[PDB]
Amino acid sequence: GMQHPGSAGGVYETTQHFIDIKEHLHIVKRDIDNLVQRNMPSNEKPKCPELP
Amino acid sequence: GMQHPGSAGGVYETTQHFIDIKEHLHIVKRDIDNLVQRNMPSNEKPKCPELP
Repeated sequence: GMQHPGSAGGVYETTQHFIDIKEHLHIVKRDIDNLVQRNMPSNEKPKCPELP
Repeated sequence: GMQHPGSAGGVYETTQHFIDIKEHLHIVKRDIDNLVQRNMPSNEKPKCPELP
């Protein structure tokens, strides 16, 4: 009964889901890093023009 | 063909895979915190220099 053929895939589909989530979390990680790098609080405080 | 299916290590595979998502999620979660704590309002204010 467990040896007869049937619908297959409960570990193989499972592992493919693990890779897809890891890829999606990597894309989210990269997009957060790009947004953070575009919001740099460097040593460039707002240069108000000096009065003549 | 039951006690020796050649897929016992899959039991060691999938659960390990779970930890991967957790780690990745944790990384992503940390990044989200590194965004959120950088977008929270603060008592520090962009004080423009006072006019003489």
